[PDB]
Amino acid sequence: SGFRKMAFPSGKVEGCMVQVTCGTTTLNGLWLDDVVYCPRHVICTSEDMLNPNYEDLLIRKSNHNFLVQAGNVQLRVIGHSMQNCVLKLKVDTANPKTPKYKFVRIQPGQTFSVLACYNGSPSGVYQCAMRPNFTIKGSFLNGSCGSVGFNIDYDCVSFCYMHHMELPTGVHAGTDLEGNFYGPFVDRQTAQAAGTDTTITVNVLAWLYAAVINGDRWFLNRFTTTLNDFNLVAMKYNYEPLTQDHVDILGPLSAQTGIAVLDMCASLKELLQNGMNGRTILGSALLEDEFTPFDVVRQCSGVTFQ
Amino acid sequence: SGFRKMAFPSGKVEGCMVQVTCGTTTLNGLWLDDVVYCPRHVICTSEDMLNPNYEDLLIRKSNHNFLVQAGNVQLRVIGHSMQNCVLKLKVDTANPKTPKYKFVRIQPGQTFSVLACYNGSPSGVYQCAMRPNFTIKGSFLNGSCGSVGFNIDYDCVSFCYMHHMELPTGVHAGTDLEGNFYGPFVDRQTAQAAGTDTTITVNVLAWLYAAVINGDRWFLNRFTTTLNDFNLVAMKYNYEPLTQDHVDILGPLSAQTGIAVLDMCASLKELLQNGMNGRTILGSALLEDEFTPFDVVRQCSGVTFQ
Ligand SMILES: *[C@@H](Cl)C(=O)N(c1cncc(Cl)c1)c1cccc(-c2cc(Cl)cc3cn(C)nc23)c1
Ligand SMILES: *[C@@H](Cl)C(=O)N(c1cncc(Cl)c1)c1cccc(-c2cc(Cl)cc3cn(C)nc23)c1
Repeated sequence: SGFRKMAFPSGKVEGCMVQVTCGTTTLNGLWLDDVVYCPRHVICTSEDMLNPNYEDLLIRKSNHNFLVQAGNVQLRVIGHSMQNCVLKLKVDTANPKTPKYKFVRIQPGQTFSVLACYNGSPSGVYQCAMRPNFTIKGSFLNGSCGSVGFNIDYDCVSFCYMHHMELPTGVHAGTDLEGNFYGPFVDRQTAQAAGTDTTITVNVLAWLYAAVINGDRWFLNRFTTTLNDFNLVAMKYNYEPLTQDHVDILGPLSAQTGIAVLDMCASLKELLQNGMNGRTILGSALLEDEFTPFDVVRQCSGVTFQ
Repeated sequence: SGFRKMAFPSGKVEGCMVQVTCGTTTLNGLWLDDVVYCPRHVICTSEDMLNPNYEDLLIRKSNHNFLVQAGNVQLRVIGHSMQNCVLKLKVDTANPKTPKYKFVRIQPGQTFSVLACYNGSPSGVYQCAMRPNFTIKGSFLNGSCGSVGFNIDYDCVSFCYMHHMELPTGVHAGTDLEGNFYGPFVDRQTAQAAGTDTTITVNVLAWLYAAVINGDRWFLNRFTTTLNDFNLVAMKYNYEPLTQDHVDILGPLSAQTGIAVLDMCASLKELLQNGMNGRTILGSALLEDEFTPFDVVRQCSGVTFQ
């Protein structure tokens, strides 16, 4: 037992991280087969980055303007192209460490692991969620752009995120691996800002089930509620609506604990109206919304990856 | 910016994990050079595990009683011996993926990453602290014994922990890699139990500095306090004492923020006496004590590992 914010083993991804330099800008790239993926703002300078035309900027570059270093071994760039907000740098060597992989785009409310990197060297790993407003609450310093987020499903790495920027509030924004931003953010200096977030309701319920599975039960009650009457309270407290699909997805956790989904909603209702009154759940004094029903089943049942 | 519970990249350790089977018991082992390290209770059965004599049990075993699987490749055991509570299984192949490494024993209050494993396959990675009572609050299911905890310093893996058991309260206990338990726990079925824990004071202060570095300042005040008068309050709330050495170690974080160490103690004093009153710090409504001063400098400054 126990319940922790768990990331996927990062090794398969560590073997893909490289350093990409163009002019005075150094950042991280992802090396799969014979292509290195990196944020296209690598080709911009400080004054470029104000209001740039990336097609103009890129036609002025050459293969030899991109230094790629894979460890202490230089990769030779033999072609380059832009796809949306990422650069694709064709190199003369296929990455011998290429895992089986897919490029997938996730939904707000879904989680993923982040391998933070600087100068192509992995620094740390942690677990994030895509917020309903398409930001993530990460940990990123200057030079971390190009770090990726991913999930692992048996032996296959599903890359979902490439880091691009930090917004004024300290939250982070980036793209999927086809270079399409998550949310209404651009790789130009504007006054862009996050926008109002909500709490991921289905995830809080999943975590409440994790808590029961791990022996925290003080928040349970004999009450129940209808889906509609719960949603009227959820809206009040800036929680997103709960759908029948969410109820179905919470099915297995319901059956394992014997607490009907709508009963746990009644428990959440009372937590929202009363607060926690000195007590904690799974070592938290807040309702945690960055674990999916999948994450809870995985951690509380023990699936591995190979 | 941002601040997350960050683990070290786990790849160097993933390449050392193997499966060890003896009789009907399967668990994880650590394969470095030509030795596989695993918990010695692998040789026990259910009724053995009540009150066992491990020297007796081990002299009755043979090399061929230990099946070691490194992925889908069987390793041949050519020798075995016991060191304290671990087994050392000499195999006929040196692990080609052996990193530079050290076996180190950590102090309560220090942190480390855990690579949870089942059947020799890595499952997830997360960050723990050694509690003052020599337990850790982990996430471990049946079959995870033999998973290890570690830190990385440039390119060298310092292994500090091998998982052995879960105590009745849901917390976890194990050994260093020489097989000496952390704390007063034994690998026999007794009624052993955790014992009273305290909060790691120097770590809370480190995390308060992390918060200031990341823009949370509402808890700051103009007050100050003496070391002795702070410690009188710390004891009341079950915090461990703060020493001049802790003050010296908080030096760099003090200088970076311009908040004298003793001033931040005055801030903590008031948080302890008043609570947080609806507010949060770094996304927590509790005072977090599982980040060291080292961890904060690392994350808020950006060191990598290669
Ligand atoms: C890589 Cl060069 C990099 O990591 N960052 C960065 C990312 N996350 C946090 C922090 Cl503090 C820095 C980075 C550095 C310089 C500029 C930018 C950047 C990126 C975009 Cl997409 C837009 C934009 C607009 N401005 C002024 N800077 C931007 C990111
Ligand atoms: C490996 Cl066999 C294993 O992972 N565990 C285990 C570890 N952590 C959590 C859980 Cl729920 C299980 C394990 C399985 C069976 C027995 C033991 C064990 C270990 C020790 Cl050191 C002592 C002891 C006493 N008893 C009754 N079981 C014990 C651990």
